[PDB]
Amino acid sequence: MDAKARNCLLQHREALEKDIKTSYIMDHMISDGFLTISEEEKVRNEPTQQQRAAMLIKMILKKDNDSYVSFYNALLHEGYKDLAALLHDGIP
Repeated sequence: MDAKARNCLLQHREALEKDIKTSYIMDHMISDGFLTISEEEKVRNEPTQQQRAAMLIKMILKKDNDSYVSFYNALLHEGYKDLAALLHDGIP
C-alpha cells in the first residue's frame, strides 16, 4: 500500500492490537477478497487476542491500498468507530 497508509497503520498499531477482536473483522476481509483463509488460519493459530491482532496487522501492512480500505471498513462495521477514525487519515 502507499507509504502514507502504511505509516498511518504503523502509528496506530498499538491502539488497534489492544482493542480489536480479529474473528469478525477477518470474515469481512475474506468476503471482500483481501484476506485468504490461509492467512486467517495463521492468525487464528496465535494464542491470545492481542497476538492474533498483531499477526493480522503484520499481514495487512504488506497488502495494497484496497486491503487497507477493506480493513478500515471492517473496523467500522464491527463498531470500532474511534479506531477506524484513526486510520481515516491514511485512506488514499
